[PDB]
Amino acid sequence: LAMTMEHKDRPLVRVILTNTGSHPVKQRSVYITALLDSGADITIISEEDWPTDWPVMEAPMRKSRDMIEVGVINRDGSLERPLLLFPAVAMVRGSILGRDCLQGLGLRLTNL
Amino acid sequence: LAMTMEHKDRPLVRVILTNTGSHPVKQRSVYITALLDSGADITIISEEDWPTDWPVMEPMRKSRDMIEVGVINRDGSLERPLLLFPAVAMVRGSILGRDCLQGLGLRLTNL
Repeated sequence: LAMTMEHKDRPLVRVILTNTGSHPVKQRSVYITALLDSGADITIISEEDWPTDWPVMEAPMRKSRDMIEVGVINRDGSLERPLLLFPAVAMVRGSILGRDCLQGLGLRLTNL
Repeated sequence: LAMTMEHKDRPLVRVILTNTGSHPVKQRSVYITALLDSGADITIISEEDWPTDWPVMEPMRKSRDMIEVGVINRDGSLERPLLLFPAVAMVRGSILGRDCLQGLGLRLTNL
């Protein structure tokens, strides 16, 4: 993953979310768009992007009850190694990959 | 600038702000600390960091004077200054948005 910071365009990526829990659900995997956000401590899936039957627990933010597998997809369709998280769920303008995820991908902010 | 993304550390930098207007001010340049926020479209200075005689125009407000922004690295080296009209708001920490990020030529990368 390598994305140039641009004022006018948000650093958006496509992500594959996979519910890995035992609880039965309509769709095990979904595709979403999420912002690479260096200012967020943790990852948050918007209420709009979160599957209705995917259970949440009172962490305003709720937290995924189940462990989610997160697959970041590069602009050319190449895949980063997946991460296992328990994302937050909230009413935010869009899904956000926080520093828990940025760290897991081994990202750095640089001009070198 | 090179900063590893870590869950436990907020990517904070020291910044020098300089008011470039005509009118007198008590302090023309101040030191603050701010967060590098790729999720922020615009740079925002907390009201707590913003000098009181530095005018704003009409929740956020925009600086009336053009402000020079110089990021200072941990080791004290200076990055190239940028000219902007930052927003001022009731946040609890100043934020450097992508307006500054792009000016700095930054990239998010594992390569």
